[PDB]
Amino acid sequence: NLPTAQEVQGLMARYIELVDVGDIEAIVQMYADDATVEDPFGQPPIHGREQIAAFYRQGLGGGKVRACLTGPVRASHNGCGAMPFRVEMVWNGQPCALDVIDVMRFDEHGRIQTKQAYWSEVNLSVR
Amino acid sequence: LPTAQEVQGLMARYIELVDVGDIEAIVQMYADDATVEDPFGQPPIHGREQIAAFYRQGLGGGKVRACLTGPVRASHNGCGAMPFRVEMVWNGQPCALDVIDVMRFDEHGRIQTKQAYWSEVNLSVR
Ligand SMILES: C[C@]12CCc3c(ccc4cc(O)ccc34)[C@@H]1CCC2=O
Ligand SMILES: C[C@]12CCc3c(ccc4cc(O)ccc34)[C@@H]1CCC2=O
Repeated sequence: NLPTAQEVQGLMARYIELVDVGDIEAIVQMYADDATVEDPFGQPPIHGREQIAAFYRQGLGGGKVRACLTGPVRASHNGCGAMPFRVEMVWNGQPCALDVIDVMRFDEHGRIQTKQAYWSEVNLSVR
Repeated sequence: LPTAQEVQGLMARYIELVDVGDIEAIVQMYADDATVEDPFGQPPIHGREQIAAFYRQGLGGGKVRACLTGPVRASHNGCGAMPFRVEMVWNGQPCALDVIDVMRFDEHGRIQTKQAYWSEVNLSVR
């Protein structure tokens, strides 16, 4: 069914846990088959599980990425939510952190129909 | 179109105005045809008087407080998203509400759309 607000919080928290462990195929299964991803928001959307899988493989497949919520998931009553988090990876061969906000809309099957990831280089820190 | 750094400044200024409760200054931040969806999932509000009435009803008691809970996330196409918390008293129960605002600005630096993500799951009693 279309996720309630509590169900949205649970799904978006699970998504972060899958990012953190690097489980590309489980992430892709969270998306609807024809989902759209804009990441970073402002760039051309990518469409569909094949393209989304390739995107997450390029992003997470090389060198350790960690991710964690930095505050609660904010959920709506129409199957949408937004969440703040941080990702830690390597940049310039050194540890770096990136602050992100993800906005997601879910479909009536509980799958991610759209994701917009808000971030730019103003959100990238080091040291 | 505001740069990502300008977006950070503007969205943080918006929170500052909400926290002091200056309705007129908040409304002046919006573009002529702006839309407000707050909470996201509700029908959009159009119109300067309508946006002013909305902030009057929300903040008109002077006691609402608001602070960023993390940095503004800003794009290169004049949009941004920010996490914050609002504190207020609801029929005698002191409460706090976690919110994320997503904003799109125009080429004059004014808010064209605001979408406020929150619901009752984000409400707490302090
Ligand atoms: C891909 C990324 C790691 C993961 C990640 C980045 C940016 C936005 C994201 C949004 C997500 O919903 C999940 C993961 C990321 C990073 C940007 C650079 C980088 O290394
Ligand atoms: C209106 C409100 C106070 C302020 C506020 C609420 C919800 C979303 C907001 C979004 C904003 O960008 C600025 C202020 C609010 C509150 C919900 C209940 C309440 O008292």
